[PDB]
Amino acid sequence: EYPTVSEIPVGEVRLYQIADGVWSHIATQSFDGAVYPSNGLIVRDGDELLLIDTAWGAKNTAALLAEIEKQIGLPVTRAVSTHFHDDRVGGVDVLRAAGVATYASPSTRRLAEVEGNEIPTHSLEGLSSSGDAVRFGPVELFYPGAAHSTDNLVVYVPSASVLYGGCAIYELSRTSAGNVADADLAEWPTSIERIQQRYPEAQFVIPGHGLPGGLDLLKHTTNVVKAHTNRSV
Ligand SMILES: C[C@H](CS)C(=O)N1CCC[C@@H]1C(=O)O
Ligand SMILES: [Zn+2]
Ligand SMILES: [Zn+2]
Ligand SMILES: [Zn+2]
Repeated sequence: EYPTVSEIPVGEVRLYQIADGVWSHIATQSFDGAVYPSNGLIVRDGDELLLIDTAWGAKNTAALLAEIEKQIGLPVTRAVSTHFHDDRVGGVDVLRAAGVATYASPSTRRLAEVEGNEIPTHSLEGLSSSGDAVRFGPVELFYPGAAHSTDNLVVYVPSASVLYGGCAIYELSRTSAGNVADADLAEWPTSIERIQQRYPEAQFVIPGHGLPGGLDLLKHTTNVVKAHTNRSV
């Protein structure tokens, strides 16, 4: 029942209810002739919504806000981008123009600036050291260490036992490394273990791209990352 890339035309966004007060949002983008899905999260924050990640671009993110307005009907007041890439910050300007307070760690903001990407307005303190966690309303933000990127954050919704891994966690169907241009391959397995150690009770694990699963996604990602690490030249 989870929306797949073939079921979402580019420019459209689907919402998927994971648990009470927790949705993922699913959008698509074309890249090199293939179409990829991308996930973010929406978490009910009292009578407001906390958004995790843009929908990968300005058009998709406008569609995301319209879909939230139609389906949930609560204001998006804050958004957190979990790393500096365009599937996470692309659309920040759309969110900002709609009155959403946009947040990212100083690490993400610095890297987004270097990359020429959109830059969330607010800085999330307290996440600069591997293993750092901070509360952000109905979620915990966790910096597990460098993995898919040096700044990647994961997001845990304690009320729903939902772990949003972002692009540091691969879906099961991905059996070879994705975009690792900004990755810390040497640290990625250790960073994943930090996620496992902090959230062993997680019941739903949402990858940055593709189908949700359980904590099995963590060891799966480690296996794929290690296989890529050992690629023979
Ligand atoms: C824009 C995102 C950032 S994780 C990205 O690098 N991806 C995911 C796979 C396809 C696309 C790319 O390779 O550009
Ligand atoms: Zn990325
Ligand atoms: Zn990604
Ligand atoms: Zn696997």
